[PDB]
This record gives sequence, structure tokens and C-alpha cells, in this order.
Amino acid sequence: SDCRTYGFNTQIVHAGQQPDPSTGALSTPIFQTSTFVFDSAEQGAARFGYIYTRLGNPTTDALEKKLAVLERGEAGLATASGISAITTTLLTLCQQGDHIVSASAIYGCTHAFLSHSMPKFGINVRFVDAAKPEEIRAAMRPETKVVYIETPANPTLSLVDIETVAGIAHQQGALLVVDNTFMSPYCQQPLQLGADIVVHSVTKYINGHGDVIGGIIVGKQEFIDQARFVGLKDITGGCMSPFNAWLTLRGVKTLGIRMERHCENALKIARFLEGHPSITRVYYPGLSSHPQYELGQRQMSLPGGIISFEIAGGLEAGRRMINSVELCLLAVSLGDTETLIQHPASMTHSPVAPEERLKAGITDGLIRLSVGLEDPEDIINDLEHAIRKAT
Amino acid sequence: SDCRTYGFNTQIVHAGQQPDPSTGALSTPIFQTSTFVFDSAEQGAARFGYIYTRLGNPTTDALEKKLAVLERGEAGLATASGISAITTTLLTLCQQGDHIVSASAIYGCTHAFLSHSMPKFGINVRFVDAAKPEEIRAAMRPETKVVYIETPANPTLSLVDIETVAGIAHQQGALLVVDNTFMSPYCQQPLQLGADIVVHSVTKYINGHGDVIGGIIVGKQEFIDQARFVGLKDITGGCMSPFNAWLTLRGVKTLGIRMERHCENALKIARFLEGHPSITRVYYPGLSSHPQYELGQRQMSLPGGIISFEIAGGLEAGRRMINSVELCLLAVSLGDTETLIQHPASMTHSPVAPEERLKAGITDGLIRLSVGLEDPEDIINDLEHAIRKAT
Amino acid sequence: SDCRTYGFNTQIVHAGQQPDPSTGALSTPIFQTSTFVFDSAEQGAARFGYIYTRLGNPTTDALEKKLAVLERGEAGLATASGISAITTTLLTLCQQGDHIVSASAIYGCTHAFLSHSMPKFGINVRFVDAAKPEEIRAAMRPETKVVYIETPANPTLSLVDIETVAGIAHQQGALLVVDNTFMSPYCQQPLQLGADIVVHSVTKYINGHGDVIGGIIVGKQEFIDQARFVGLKDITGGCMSPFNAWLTLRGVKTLGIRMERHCENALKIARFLEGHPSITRVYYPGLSSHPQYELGQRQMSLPGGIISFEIAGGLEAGRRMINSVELCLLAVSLGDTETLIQHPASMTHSPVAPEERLKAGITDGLIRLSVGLEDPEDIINDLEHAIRKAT
Amino acid sequence: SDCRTYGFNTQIVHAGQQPDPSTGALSTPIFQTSTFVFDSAEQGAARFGYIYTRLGNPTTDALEKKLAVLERGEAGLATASGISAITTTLLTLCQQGDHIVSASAIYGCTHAFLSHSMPKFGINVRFVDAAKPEEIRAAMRPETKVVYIETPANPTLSLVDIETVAGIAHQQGALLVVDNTFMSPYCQQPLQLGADIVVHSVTKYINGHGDVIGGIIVGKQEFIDQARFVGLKDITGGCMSPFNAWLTLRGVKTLGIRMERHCENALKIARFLEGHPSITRVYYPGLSSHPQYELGQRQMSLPGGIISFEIAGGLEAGRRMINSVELCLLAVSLGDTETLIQHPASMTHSPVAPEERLKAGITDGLIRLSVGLEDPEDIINDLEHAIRKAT
Ligand SMILES: [Cl-]
Ligand SMILES: [Cl-]
Repeated sequence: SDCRTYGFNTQIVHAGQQPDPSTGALSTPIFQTSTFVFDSAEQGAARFGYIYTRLGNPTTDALEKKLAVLERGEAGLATASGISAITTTLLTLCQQGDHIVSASAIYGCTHAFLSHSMPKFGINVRFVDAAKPEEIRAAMRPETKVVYIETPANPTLSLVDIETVAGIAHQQGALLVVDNTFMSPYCQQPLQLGADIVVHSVTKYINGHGDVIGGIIVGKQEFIDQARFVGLKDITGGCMSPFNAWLTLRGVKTLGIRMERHCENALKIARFLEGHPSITRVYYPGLSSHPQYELGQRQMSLPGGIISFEIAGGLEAGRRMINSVELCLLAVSLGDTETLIQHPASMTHSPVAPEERLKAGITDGLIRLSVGLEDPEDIINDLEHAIRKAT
Repeated sequence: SDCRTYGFNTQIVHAGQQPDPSTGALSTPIFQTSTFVFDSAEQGAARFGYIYTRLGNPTTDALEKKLAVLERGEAGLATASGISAITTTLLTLCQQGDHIVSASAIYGCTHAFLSHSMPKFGINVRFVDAAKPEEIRAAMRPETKVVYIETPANPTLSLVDIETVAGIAHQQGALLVVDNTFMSPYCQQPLQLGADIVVHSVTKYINGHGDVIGGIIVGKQEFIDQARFVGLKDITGGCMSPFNAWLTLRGVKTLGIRMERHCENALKIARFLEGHPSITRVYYPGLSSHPQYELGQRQMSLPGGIISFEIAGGLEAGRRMINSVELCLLAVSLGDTETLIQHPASMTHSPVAPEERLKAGITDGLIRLSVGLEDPEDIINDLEHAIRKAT
Repeated sequence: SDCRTYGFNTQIVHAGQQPDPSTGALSTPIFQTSTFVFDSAEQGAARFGYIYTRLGNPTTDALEKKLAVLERGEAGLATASGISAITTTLLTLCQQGDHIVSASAIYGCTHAFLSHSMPKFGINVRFVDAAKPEEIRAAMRPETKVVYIETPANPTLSLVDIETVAGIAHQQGALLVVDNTFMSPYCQQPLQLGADIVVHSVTKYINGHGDVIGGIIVGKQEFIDQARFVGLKDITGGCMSPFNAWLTLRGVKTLGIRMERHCENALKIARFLEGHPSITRVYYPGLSSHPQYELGQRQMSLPGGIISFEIAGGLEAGRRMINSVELCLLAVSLGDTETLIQHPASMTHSPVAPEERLKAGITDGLIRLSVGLEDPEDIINDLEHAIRKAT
Repeated sequence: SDCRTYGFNTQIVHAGQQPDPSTGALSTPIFQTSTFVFDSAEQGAARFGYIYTRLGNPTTDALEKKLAVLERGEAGLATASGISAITTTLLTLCQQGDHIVSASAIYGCTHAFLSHSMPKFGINVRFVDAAKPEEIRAAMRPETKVVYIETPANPTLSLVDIETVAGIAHQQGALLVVDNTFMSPYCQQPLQLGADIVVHSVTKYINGHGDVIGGIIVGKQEFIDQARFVGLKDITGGCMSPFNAWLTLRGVKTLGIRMERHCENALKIARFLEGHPSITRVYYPGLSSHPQYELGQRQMSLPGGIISFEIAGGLEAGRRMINSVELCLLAVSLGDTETLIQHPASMTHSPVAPEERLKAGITDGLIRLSVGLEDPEDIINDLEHAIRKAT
């Protein structure tokens, strides 16, 4: 039949994949090759099938097709990293003199590319509060090629109204690019809401197993062809290795059941934190006091596996808390099967001036939690123990 | 001791590698992880050791250190592809308004990046015949940041005098970047001749096994740090996967013995071709009639594993010949353990106007051969059979 | 702390694993090595730590420890295959003159080893209906070393009362070995019910991703040491490769959520089949008409992901049905993320005399289904379509 | 054509391998699957192509075919380990009441299987000095099924005359099994000299990269079919993982050039040692004073990469020497790209009574060296330094 016709869990398992025609092997083979051979001079010219992995590969093709199906896009393009997904996309679309309107609340490394790299190539970027679609509209210029957003966004899990922003971008002649890393296609589908291009770090939930760095771009065939044959081939060279593609295919098999459990666990933990008198604030789209709660309910099928919260006692309390957990692991990644915790003020933004962190929504007591697949009772006990100690 | 002190074969085997301290495992472990954990808040801030694979990884570090030792450079940086090695380097070094002087005889995909991508970012490129160092000098401008060369260069294996070009570049305040892919560090060491930065596609000889796409950059620590923390992190995102790094480490173990055999085989095959009346020309640095033979003898320890030659009878003869080989495989890669053959006029440049191919040194009868590790007698027999048939 | 103290899902994620001490890498490194190096002559003799992978390996050790925790056993031993787990166990325990009492309803390849291989080594085997514990007792001899059972058992998913059989075996001085492949430790824990040794094919649910052949043995340290240093080292040589161990560790991360979904899906499908007038019988421990339903409820936490059923119309109907499915895949494995279906009478037991199949509970219309992670509605629709066509 | 017709180096590269028909991928794909799917009920029964990896796999098939070609045998069978190659072979061939005549000078773990395991299965073994073919003849009985030999043999690299022993075994109705691990097919071809079955630990030279544990069996199709469908399937379960097969295929690509360099290096080192006044004896088939030198010249194309030697000063000198090397690595494996050294009296046989070691040819001063691919000058310097210190 056509994989586009099955239910979402069925698609997660099957889309883009089939038994190997030649051998019947059920697992997608790992085509760990650089070289592809032609049967003749004619068959070589015809393709100029496969030719060379940095242009294409059967293992990676399966991943690209699967993710395109899951995001309801025409085509996918795998990359060496989430960063490469973003930069391959933007460097394909933009040239000197062009302009981008970007959310301010975005991944830190994206922010560096946008604030420092792009302008050195003559591409200017305006940063705005994308929670306020009017700020996006006001920042648009005749030269604006792209509006770029992330939702939910760190560090307080604020949201962006994708459909509304898409309409604004399109009326003003720009494309909307959405980083859907935090949600995965299981929880949010930006293309269905009017986005033109979706990017992911598959490093997070899509792979889910904390053992692959990689990215994916999904969009129209016409664009993806340019991202592949110009962006990857002629700019970033950010190809994904076939082994990484195979691991990601393997990881994504369980995307549905993983996201369900991540989100079930996260909701329980969020409610625990909201009831804890030593915790001043809890940021989680699943809590009704979230400023954009109703938007979240329309736009997201589940509230996600990530929680941020503020512990009483500022910087020292935050440090003491992360130093006091015994089960949660101290790390800066997210979307793994293990629960990960970090305290940005002391771990990643320690050198940054306290007042500058504050402006960026990073308070001294802010803790970010990536909820894993453990028993939530064990995670809650670990948190309760650490919070008691830290306060 | 210090690996920098052992003989070159010893370095090939050992440099950058040692038994795992914790377990004694001799093979470098495959650190197929995205996430690294900290023991405390303090240990997390201290590093901001390892943190996240796209910034660094112990497996990839071993490869980088080994290649730095082999090229006699301070530091190495692994990438997702040869292309990414080149673009990460150049996009790190250059910004809008800057200028590059490049050889015309370079890898095709490099040429696209330089001719189309760079100018769209405001970076201008002059192409010159780098076999004539005076053309390099004449093309330099106050804005020139980089001179970029490849040697030997396709498709006729012409050479570039690295030491002479380095002196010219430096006197005029530019860096010299050399693509050393064709030679490998076993056969040529551009840094020892004054180059500032060496790049490779490890996809070719360094890996040697036709199953990895990847690149490497070697140079001063100061530059490599920028290529890593800005180029990779903030521009291309072109990180190498740890599995690919491990395979490359494994492949490079045999670099010395592979290059010796490739070159022994190639010399035999080149001499056979030079004696064949149906072959009009043979391009191989190991043949004394090579226009830059003596330069090759000073600059290269071995003449390489690649040969180009022209078969009598033009386009149709070239097509018939590649369609008539039975052992050599039709492919566009090089540096594999298998002998690979291609006929650019019919396979890769078929759409290109015949007169434009001619200007680029690609004649209708030109065949390129990547000589593998087979018995040279079998390769010669295959070639002899195919040539007889084609003519 | 101690991983033995956390909840079962937490153990699934964490047991046997921790961040790499030296690097902080969260993923268990792949120690793909054969060789381990010593720091001195003394450190070499001391171990005679690690020495050589076929004796031990840090990656494989993590898997062994995890599975020991999950089965509530002292120690684990990984093997090249489920078969090797069984034969390494039995060949370690038994010698010429010894006797084994085995269930008749066991894995086919086990049956070959027991019926043909063992007797040629002077080890005699009695086969009994293990659904009747009295038959086990009656078959025991002074020479009986082992009682061997599988539960649930193919092809009608009959059960064996582990606790009762354990008591009988022990009173008569024998060990009880249980193949727990069908259930996984998530659904059944034979050691907790008195079994001495548990074996698995990890090829099925423990890995769960259809890309690893492997086995595991769990039991007392004293026995496992013998299985390792004599059974593996001196009899079967059936070591697991570190890469396979790593993939299995990765697969087992999702064991809990996978089993929950497999069993939720299977129950739905079983109830659908039980309501279908073209289906004469449905064998599933989750259906109350199962002959040993109550035993199943005490012994198993979930009824499993495997269903067998009989379609009206015998051999031709069974053939037509499996030839008519479009989503379910025709294969003989089980426990994969994809739904797999087979018709033993036409696929695996076709050469076997119809009357002999009947005696073994394999009727002409019997179909076996391994329910995957797809939407159960899609699987049901596929089954409904195929059944309608087949009848 | 037919790979059996090309030169040996060509066969090393190409035999058993070809570009993937479906995709053109040059590297043999890694078919990391457990499950194979059928297109129909009929196609399923027909095979009962591939079915299940423990029975067969396309990646492993390529390795088996290649090694069969290299040993000039009909068929190959890959296994989980060298030990499993040996035991799968012998347990397939022998049953209770049968007898084996074995060399005494064999791999230690083989000796355990033969001396302890076999007799417990009713299979008796006589050990003889296989350097004396008359001892083999004298030990043969009506029940003798197999004569088993290893050549060269540890720990003094004594030889066995394969052709002569084959003739004796055959006249008395037995098969000859030869462990060809030390030589590899590049240096010795026992089947060409009359052996019936060859086994290897591919862990050593065939893989050559110190990162795979595995074995191979090569022999007649009729026997290999039994070793596969009974030995592996019904006795040891010792299947090789497809990833290990792929790594071994990759490693064996360089077998020819590796063996040439190992042996060139070893001869140089052996001659150095023979000239050293602190070294009482040097055991190396390449030295003319080897007791069976001429036999070695007829039977072996190269003298190998392994050397044993005795250092003056017995146990303490041996310990001091291995504790004094700085480049050579202390390990018990062999055939790796790194030079490995061990002192059996202090490292592996330390608990063994000194007088018992002596009987087995293991003197207190005996050192075993596996010569790697380093510059031999560096290895010699390291040895010279250590010997001076130790004495
Ligand atoms: Cl290799
Ligand atoms: Cl997985």
C-alpha cells in the first residue's frame, strides 16, 4: 500500500522501511559505504540510484523518508548534527543582503550562528520575542527571506503560535522555519500548521538513546533538493553517516511509546514540583497556569518531557540541589532515556554576567529537567531528597 | 615516551592511541555517545574533559591527534566529509569582503563552493593555474586571506610547488591551505613545506576501505580551536560520528603498507600503459616524462596510486574501454583497496559541453584509474583486454 | 546507591550501567576489542579486570549485570545466541551418564539438541507434558541433573507452573532451568518462583529490534562462573560480540514500555480474533478461556505479545491468509517492533507428516502472530481483510 | 568471471564480494538483522535465500566464501570464536565412543576442551608429539575419527608436516583437522597439503586489527553443511554476528600486505635477537637453525610474524624485560597491528608448577613476541633497551 495511509504508530514503525528486496532482511541494512559502482558508462551518466554517500545512501534515505512521513512533509534530508540541519537550511536559503527574523528564545548555539556568523556573511538577523507575533510582523523587511522559531523554547518553555506566525510570514513573502526538536513529530507537526520547513536535532527525542548526534530537515521536494545538492554538497558538507542513520531509524521505532512515557512521567513530576513549597515556579506546558496553556493544548498533542523550575535560595540552592541528586544525571543534553538535570547559572552560563542571564530568562535558581523512562516515583524521590538538602 | 619521536610506521600504528586506562582495552573504544555527564555543578562549569560529542569525543580525539602527528601539525579536527573539512576551514577564516586565490585544477565540488557559494557570502575567489606560481602572486589582493591549492591535481595529475607557493602567500600576508587527499601524510607533508593548514577527505586513502565519508583539518592549535568552536559549532555543524572516527583509526593503521602497495602497483601499471601503442598519453608523477617530474621527486616520497591516461579513439573508445573491464570497478571514488576506473567524459561530465571539458583538461579519451591492492598482473591483464576490445 | 533498590523501570534504564568514569560518556562505550593490555608482568598474573573478550568485556559485563538485576539473579552470562545460552548451560551441567527431564512443548531447535545431540554425548533426555507436573516427577531418575521447561510454550501458548515444578525438581535433587524468552523479565521472573537458572534468546523481546542474535544465562555466581570459564571457554565458544551486547543494552532500555504496548496490542487483537466467526480457536493467556488462565495471572504480570489462532478451512485457508496480509510481515522470529505472522503447517513444518504435526499441536489452520508496536487498529484491519479473503 | 581464477592478492580483495546488486554499494552491506521476511507462504517453505541469521546471513556468507577461496576449500562457516570453530568442528564429527589423536603442542584452551570436556562426553583423546609423525600413527585406534594438529605450534614454534600426517591419517581412515591460525591462508594452505578441514581464530591475523573475536571453518561442502545445520544449530550455537563478519571482511582486505610486513619485520627482529649475547635461544622458522627449517620452507610461503626467545637469567630476567619495554605492549593475543609481548612463566602460567611448565616447553626465560607493523628499528630499539635493563 502507501505508508502515508496508516496510523501514526504504524508509520513510526514502518514508514520509509521495508524488507530488503534482494535478501529479505527485515532490518534496514547498514550501507556503510562511500563508493557506489556502476554497471556501465551509460548507467553512470544516467544517475549523474546512488553514486556517493555524501549525496545519498539507502540507509539514510530510509530515515529521511520516514521523518518526512511523520512530519507530513514531501522530503527529508539527514545531517551531521542539529546545528548542521539549521545552518544547511539557512545558508541554502539566504545570501548576502538577505534578512532573517528570529525568535530570541532559541537554542544557544543557533543564537551564535545567527548573531555572529550570519552577519559576517552579509546576512542580517533581527531577534524578537516570538511569543508576540506582532513583534515578528514589525521586524519584517523587504529583504526578509525567513522567519525562524523554536517551540516550546528554553529556558521557561514559552510557546510560539505556529499557525499565526506562518500566516504573518507568508503574507510578507517569507518562509517559516520551525525547530521541532523539543516536541518530535509525535507531539507537534509544524508543517500541518503552515510552516514551510521543519528542522530537528535527532540527537534528542527522535533518536532518544543518547548515542547519536545528527539532524534532519523536512520540507518540500523542491527545497530539500536544493538543501541537498547545494547546501550539503556545496556549503556545509554536513552529511550523516549511514551508521548514525541506522541507529536513528532504530531509535525512532520506539518514538511513540517513548514520548507517551516521557510525557506521562513529566506531568507527574511537574505536579509534584508545583506542590512543593521550596519550589517557587514550575514551567511546564501541561500545567494550567502556563501563560500559553490553551495554545499548547491546540498545538501540541502532549505537553512534552521537559520541565524547568526555580528552587528557593537562588544560585547556591541550585548548585546544592544538582550536587545532591543521586539518580538524575548531570548533563546538558535532553530527550534521552535517562533523566538528565542541569543548573544553567552554575554549569553552562557561569561566566555570563548574572544580570545578562536574568534578561535571557535564566534565573539563579532555574533548573532544567529532561524526564526519562525511569519510574516517576524514583525520580520524584530523588528530587524530593535533593530539594530538601538544597534548602 | 612521546609519539612524535617514533618512526613514521610506528606513528601510523600508535600515535594518538593507547590502551584504555580504566579497562586496558587495546582498541580505542567506540564512544558512541551524544551525552557526557558531570560529577558536580563545579566540574560542569570547569569544562564549559568532554561535554557533548559535536564539541569533542575521545574516539574522534584519537584520530585528530594521530593525523596531527602524521602531518607534523599541532592539532587536528575531524569532520563529516572532505567537503566539510574545506568549507569549515574557509568559512572560519573568511568573511564578506575577503578574497581567496585558488588553483583552477581542484576537486569539482570544491570548485562549486568556491565559484558559487563563497561569492554569495561576499567572499570573492580568483582561480589561477597554480602550476605557475607567478599567477598566484599576480592574483593576490590586499583582501586576500587564503591561497588554496591541491597537489597532485586532477585530471592530469599536475603538481603545485608547495614550498614556493607558501613563500609567496606568506610574503603577501595570506595563509596557504593545501588539500593533501591524493597523497596522504605518508607521501607528502605540506606543513613541512610551509603550508599553514592541511585538509583531507579521509574518504580516500587515510581510511582506505571505501566505507567512510569524512574529513580532517590539521594546523596550529590556535586555528584549529577556531575551526572547532566557531567553524563546526557555529557554521557547518559538520562533526564526524565516533563510529566513523573509529573506522578511520582502524583504516589508517595500514596506511603505510597500503600506500607502498598502491604506489608499487601504480608504477607497474603506468609503465605498462606508457608502453601500449593504443594509449596516447599517460599521466603519472612516477613517469620521467611528467612535466614536473623533478618537483615531484623532491616534494613526494612516492608518486601515488592514481593514474590518468588517454585511450586512442576519443569518446567512444573511452566508453567501450570502461564497459569492457571485468576486474576494475566503475566508480568515481579513489583510494579504496579495489581498483576503480572512470571515464569522466561519459560518466560525470557527459552533459558538459565537449569544448568546456577540453579547456578543463578533460579530453574525450581521458580515463582515470585508482589502483588498488590486487595483483598488478591481474589489473594489467584486465586493462590490456579492455583496451584491445575498445580499440 | 545500589541499583537493586530502584523500581523496575528505573532498573531497566540504569542497572548495570553508569557514566564512563574516565570520560563521563553516558552511553556504555563499545569496547570492540579482542586484546587487553597489562601495565606489568605482575598485573598480568594477578588477573590470570579484563584480559580477552571471549572471557570478558566491559560492554558485555554491563548487559550481564543488567539482566541479572532484572531477573533477580546473582550473575549473568551473554552468549552468541539463544541456542548457545541453552547448550552452554546444559553442557556445563551434564556429562555422559546424566539425565534431563524436558518439556515436550519447547523451541524446535532446542528439541533437536535434546533429542539428537545430547544422547550422542551419553546424556539421556525424557520428554514429558510439563503442563502436568506429575509427569515431570514420574520421569525423574537418580541420574537426573536438570529439569528443563519453557513457559508459555509454543504453539498453543500452554503454561508450566514454575513454582510447583521447582519444588518437585528440588525435592528430587535436580536443578530447574527455565527458558524465559517469551515473557522477558518484565513479565515473568522464574528465579523468584524457585528456578535455579534462567535462559533467554535476547534475539526476541530483550533486544526487541530484530537486529541481534544473542542469548543470556542468569543464575547463581557459582554456576555462572562455571558456565563462563568452562562452558563458554572450554565447550561452546559461544561468546557475544561487544557490539551485539551494546545493541542489546540499547534495545533493553525500552523493554518496559515495549512490553506494555506489545501486551496492550495483543490483548486487543486476541479479543478481536475471539469474536471472529471464521476463527475457530484463539490461544492467548489473556483470554479467560485459556485452560491455565488463573495460573497465568499469578505467574505472569502481563499475558504477553504472542497469539496463536486457528483459521477455518485448514491448510489452504492458513496459506491464503498469510498470503493476503499487507501490513503483518511473514517471518519466523518474534518479539520485534513489527508485527510478524507465520503459518507453521505451510512454512516451517511443510515437509513434516500432517499427522505428526497434529500430535505436536500444530494443526493445519494454526497461525502464530507476534504482535508489534503498530496501531492495533491497523493490525486488526489487516487481519480482518486477510481472514475475509482466506475464507 | 570466477574469483577462483585470480591471483592471491586479487582474491584477498575480491573473493566472496561484489557490489550490491540492488544499490551498487561497493562495501558489503552490514546485514545486522535477526529476521528475514518471505514474500509468500510458498517462498517460506521453499527455503525451509535466507531465513534467520544464526542459520545464515549475506554479510557472513561473503566472509565464508572469501575464506573458502583463500584456503582452496569448498565452503566456509564463520563462528563466534576460534574456540567455537574448533569445538563446532569436533563436536559435529565425534560422538561418545569416538577417539581423537591430537598434538600436545596446541593452544591452551583447545587443550582444556580436549583433555577435560571431550572425555566427559565419552570422546577419548590421545596427545602425542606431532613433530614425530610416527607417534601419530602409533596412537591411532579403530575408533579414531580425527587427527588434530596446529603448525607452527607454541611455545617454541615447532612444526608439523601436514602432508605426511594427512597421508597417515587417511590411510587409517581418519580426517585431518588443522588449526591454521598462526599462518593465515596467505602463508600456509593445509587443504592443499591433504588436510580435510582447516580452522582459524580470525581474532588473530585474518582480522588483524585486534577488535574481533571470531572463528572460521573451511572444508568440503558436505562437512560444512553438517557443521552449520547440526554443529552450530544443534550444539554450540556459536554464530558470528554480522558486524563481526563485516569487520573481518574489512580486516582481511589487507591480509597480504599485512603478512608481508609482519614477516619482514619478524625476520629482522629474529636476526637481531639471534645476534644478542643476552639471548640464549631464538625460535623462529625463518632462522636456518630451526630444527625443521627445510620443512618450513616447503610448507610455508613466509616464516610468520611470531617469535619466541629465551632471555638469560630465567624468571626474574623475563619479568624485568617485559616490565622494561616502552613500545611493545603486554598482552596475550597475537596477529594485531601493534607489537605484543608476553612472558608466560610470570603472566599466564605463574600458578603452574615450574617443572610442569618446563615439560611443556615453557622455560622461565621464554618470551613470546607478536611482531606488528611498526618500524622494526623502533621495535629493535625497544627490545635492546629492555634486554639491557633486564640483564
Ligand atoms: Cl581495516
Ligand atoms: Cl534502540
